[PDB]
Amino acid sequence: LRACGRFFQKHQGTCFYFGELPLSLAACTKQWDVVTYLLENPHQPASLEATDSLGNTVLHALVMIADNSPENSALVIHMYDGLLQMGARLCPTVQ
Amino acid sequence: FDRDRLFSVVSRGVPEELTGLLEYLRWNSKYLTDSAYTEGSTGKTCLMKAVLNLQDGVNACIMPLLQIDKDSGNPKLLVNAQCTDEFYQGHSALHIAIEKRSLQCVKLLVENGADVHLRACGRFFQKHQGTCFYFGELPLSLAACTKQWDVVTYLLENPHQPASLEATDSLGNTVLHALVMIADNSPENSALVIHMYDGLLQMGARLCPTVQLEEISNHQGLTPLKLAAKEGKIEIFRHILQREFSGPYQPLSRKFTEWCYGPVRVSLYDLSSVDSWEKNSVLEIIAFHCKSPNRHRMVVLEPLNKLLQEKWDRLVSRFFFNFACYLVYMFIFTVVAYHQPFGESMLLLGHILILLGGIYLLLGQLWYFWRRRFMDSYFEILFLLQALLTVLSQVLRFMETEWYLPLLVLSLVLGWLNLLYYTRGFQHTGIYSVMIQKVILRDLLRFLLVYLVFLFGFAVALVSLSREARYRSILDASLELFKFTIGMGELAFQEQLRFRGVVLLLLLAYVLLTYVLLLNMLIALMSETVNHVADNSWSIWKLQKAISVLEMENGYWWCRRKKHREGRLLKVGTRPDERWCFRVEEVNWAAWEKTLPTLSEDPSGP
Amino acid sequence: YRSILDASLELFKFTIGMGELAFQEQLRFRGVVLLLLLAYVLLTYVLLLNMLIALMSETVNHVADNSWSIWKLQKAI
Amino acid sequence: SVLEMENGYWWCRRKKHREGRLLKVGTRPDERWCFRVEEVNWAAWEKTLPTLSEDPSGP
Ligand SMILES: COc1cc(/C=C/C(=O)N2CCC=CC2=O)cc(OC)c1OC
Repeated sequence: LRACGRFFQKHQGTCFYFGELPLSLAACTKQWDVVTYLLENPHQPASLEATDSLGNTVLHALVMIADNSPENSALVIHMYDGLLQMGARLCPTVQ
Repeated sequence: FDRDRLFSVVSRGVPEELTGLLEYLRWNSKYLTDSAYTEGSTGKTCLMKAVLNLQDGVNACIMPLLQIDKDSGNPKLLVNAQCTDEFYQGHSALHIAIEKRSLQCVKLLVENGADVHLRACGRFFQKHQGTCFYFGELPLSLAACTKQWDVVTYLLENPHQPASLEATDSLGNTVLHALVMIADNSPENSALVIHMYDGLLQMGARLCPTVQLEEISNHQGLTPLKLAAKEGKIEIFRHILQREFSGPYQPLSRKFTEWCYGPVRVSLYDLSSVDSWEKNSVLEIIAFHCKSPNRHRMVVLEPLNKLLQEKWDRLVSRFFFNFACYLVYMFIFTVVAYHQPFGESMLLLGHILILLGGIYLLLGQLWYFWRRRFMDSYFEILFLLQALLTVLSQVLRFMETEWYLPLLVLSLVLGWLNLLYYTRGFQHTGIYSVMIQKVILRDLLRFLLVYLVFLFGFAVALVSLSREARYRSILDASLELFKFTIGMGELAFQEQLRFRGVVLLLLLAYVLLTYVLLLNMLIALMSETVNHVADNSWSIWKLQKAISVLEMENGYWWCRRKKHREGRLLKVGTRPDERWCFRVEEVNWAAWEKTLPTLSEDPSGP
Repeated sequence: YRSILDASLELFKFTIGMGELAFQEQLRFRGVVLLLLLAYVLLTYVLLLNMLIALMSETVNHVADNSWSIWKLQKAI
Repeated sequence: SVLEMENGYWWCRRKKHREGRLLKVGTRPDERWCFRVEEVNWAAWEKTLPTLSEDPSGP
């Protein structure tokens, strides 16, 4: 479900861009339990190669939120490596 | 019995040694609070002498002394007796019981009807320089300014005496004012003052829940926040400005949260007694009333930096319009000063224009100094003096004086200096200007005094040696000397002078002394450059831009613009509590734990 | 000093070190012109001092790894 | 500079005025000349000390 509102688009002031998707919102808020559940649940697949209106996947949207802060960088690196390892086993064919 | 033996036995603490004291007081019918039992110098009684000499918190002879006073029929109670010397006036035994940090004797003393609202108004207790300790002239204020919190919680909540939180002393200071007054910017003093401030605020939330203790004004007329800003105490002022409380103390907080959404968070700071819409604001008190040297750090804090930046972004068009008006005035001034005796008509119109502009600037600076009756009035006195010189020059022109042309071009030159005032609009030149003034002003003025003294000394020596042939006046000799500084000085071996080697040695010694003088000023400015912190200069630039913002809001002397209020009326809770809250957005990537109440469920833009 | 060109040239010659200031007797306003030249010499001296310690303050607050990185960026372009 | 100004000039030699005051510091009584220094300390609420005088007084 695409959250395409003005609060969610990337611009200056009163915005929070995360990738307009529930998996991207779960990755850009450091959950990894909602992430591992949305990725692996019998009801809904919540694939890793979904894009939003800017064409950004969840890896793009983790790059987009990345500040060069000490804690933001650790968050982004953790979620980047975790989703890479999980895409190695959910959709092992695609890069 | 006598007072000397009583002081001895009450210092020892033995209660058995005062056995016939009640009998002597009955047979003599003399009360214990007379001049025959108080010391002649300071007027302290035997009870004060007892409570001075405490043995691990308790004195054995302090209860019978109160007992045999009740048996003595004293109209004025012994415990309420205070000192009479002007140095120590108003000091009672309750103040000594609090100062010695003993809750046991405090309880034992308030059970016998110790009046807890006893003003210690002596010279030792008033605020001045040297041998003083100001705490607020009250026992609750003394218990708060000495970090007890047990005497405080007992005096506030005991059945005998209420010891209310809204009591004032002779300066009108409550206990919150008196905690602001004692606040140093030390690391431990600030923690002490912040702890007692928050503790007494929370306790006044439940003892007198109706009144707001932050709104009480002293005899000078300041709330404790304005007294924190006026006295230049940075850390307690910062802690009051951004105060967050979680629980039932939420209506006592000043910093609320409106909504959170992941890392994005909007906070709300109430602009009560801060925003410049009211008369005695905190911004105006930091700018035009505070004289402490850290007043430039007070405009840097979190709810104030964003507020002054928003005001500046709204007023920058008016700032540059004032700059453009002054620049156009200086262009017509320099054109009028160039063309000096369609042509004569335009020249008379230009004279009329610069006279009207001088009158305009003169009235503006006069209104400025009428309202505000260095570095704050540094350019204001310059603008005033330049407008004064311009109107005096046009008056002397109308008087057909020959000396009108020196006063005109001086008013021209000074005008082109006053344009430097408009460097504070841009960050780099403004910060650099502030840094330049602080680094170079004192050093350059002292160097100039040295150079002038040495110049005229060597000029008199050069005239005296060059008078007798084998530099005529001090003016021409000092000019020939000063030409060594600009790099056009001429030194040569003269043969028509009798004293010619010593004049050559005098010129060489002056060249060497001027070189060491320039070296002295160079490495003095270099040493000031190395020992320089750029955050200090950035803060002083923010203070300059804040004073510019505060003066642009008033409007001109002809039209006074109505001050548009900042923030929006928001329901922060149920006291409903409707405050004007300035909104500050922030992003925090380390705050995933969310233990907070938020005023609004759904995020919204400004 | 007749035109603004020649007067500004005589003024600017104080910067290069060949400026000539002298007490003139053929000028009515001669003391105030001497005071104007002296005030200009002082103002130019404070201006050069201002630029000197501004560059000195920028030199002290300077990190050479930043300059090395920008040089690597220039060489990379 | 302070030490040389106290001697006075070569023509008149001023008598050196003593600093401090004769105070009883204890029983050795022990009477010394003690220069008085005031201070404020906001971290010393623990009071394990003997004091020479009970009541505060200005200089
Ligand atoms: C009073 O302190 C001084 C400041 C300055 C700064 C000049 C400047 O940066 N300007 C002016 C022209 C407009 C922008 C701009 O960039 C220069 C001074 O030297 C005469 C000052 O006096 C010490």
